[PDB]
Amino acid sequence: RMKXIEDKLXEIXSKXYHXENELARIKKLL
Amino acid sequence: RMKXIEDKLXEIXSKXYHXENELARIKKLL
Amino acid sequence: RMKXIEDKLXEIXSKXYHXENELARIKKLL
Amino acid sequence: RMKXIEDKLXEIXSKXYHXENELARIKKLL
Amino acid sequence: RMKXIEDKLXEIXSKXYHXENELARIKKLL
Amino acid sequence: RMKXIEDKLXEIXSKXYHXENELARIKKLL
Amino acid sequence: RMKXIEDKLXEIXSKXYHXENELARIKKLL
Amino acid sequence: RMKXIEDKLXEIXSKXYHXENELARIKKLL
Repeated sequence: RMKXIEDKLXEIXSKXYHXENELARIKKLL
Repeated sequence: RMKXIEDKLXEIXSKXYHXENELARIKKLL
Repeated sequence: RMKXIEDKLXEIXSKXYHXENELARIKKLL
Repeated sequence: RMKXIEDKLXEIXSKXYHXENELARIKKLL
Repeated sequence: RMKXIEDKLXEIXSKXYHXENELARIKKLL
Repeated sequence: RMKXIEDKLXEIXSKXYHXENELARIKKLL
Repeated sequence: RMKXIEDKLXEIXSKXYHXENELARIKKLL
Repeated sequence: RMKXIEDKLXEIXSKXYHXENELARIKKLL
């Protein structure tokens, strides 16, 4: 319950890595 | 409570799909 | 506790609106 | 448990700052 | 950025008028 | 944006034909 | 990217001076 | 996108050589 939430919020804090690095793909095209 | 949180964190893990695919719209313009 | 989490996950599901509309700012420059 | 979730949802509401300001990097290149 | 590029490409499409008319100067010396 | 830039760069690569052929006007007056 | 494009569009707006002055070469041979 | 724009701006900076040398054709007819 709480732990398998905290280990989703694991996944989001990966998505907010791939936000950053796949923005930084775009910024470094521009 | 916990379940209807986990099935929001469903929605975010959709938003972090549409992050990716609607970045990949931009990258593939550039 | 749970409710004042669910009404943050309110805020994120606003941030994932302003993700979309402030991407769609960029796409519609390009 | 709940508090150390709420202080992750701290981190996301930082990532959704750096979403905004590192989009606004791109928009202000364009 | 993009708008103040496309409005240089304004200036070039003036240079490619003044190309033309200041050749049409020479052609009408000849 | 990008497409309606690249399709100006269409127009310039016409101006750089009409550069050429309306010089080849002068060269064949001479 | 965009800056090192706009500073090519620098070079072209030099070529469209040296267009002009090296025509004004010919016009003043004629 | 950006790369296949900058490598048109390649082609124009060839047209602005062949501007030059095929004027330097005329100047050396005169």
